[PDB]
Amino acid sequence: MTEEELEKGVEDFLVVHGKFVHRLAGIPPNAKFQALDKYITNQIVESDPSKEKEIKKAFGDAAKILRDALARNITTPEEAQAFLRDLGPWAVDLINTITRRYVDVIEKNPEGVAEILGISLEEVRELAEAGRRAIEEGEGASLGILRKILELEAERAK
Repeated sequence: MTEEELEKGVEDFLVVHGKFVHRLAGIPPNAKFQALDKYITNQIVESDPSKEKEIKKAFGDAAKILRDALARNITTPEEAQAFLRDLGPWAVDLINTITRRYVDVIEKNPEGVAEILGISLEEVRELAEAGRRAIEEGEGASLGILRKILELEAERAK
């Protein structure tokens, strides 16, 4: 696949990934998570220049997976995980890899997340911590990150 085709897959990922995570959280779309989602996805792509086409291809694959799940009655992480196991272990491992990278990006560049989200470095630490817990619970890092963003956003209206 060309660079243009790989880029359109990453663009498709950002659209369906934001819609699907917000569905699992049960809230209307959040502007701050969308900017974080785009920031993190690009950092994952640029993380390894040697595997750039591979990581881009993985995001295009996840876009087709999440697009299928969006058209089906899947509203909880438990239903999402059972949907991935029916696709096969390849889809479970692909989503997990993406999920583990998501937290890594946060921890490796805490200031960039603090600038994008307009929060403190300690609140970024809470964001990565909340992403580690959600992986342990088997509900994805981005869902636990979104839930913590809503809390920080609600707290910071003080």
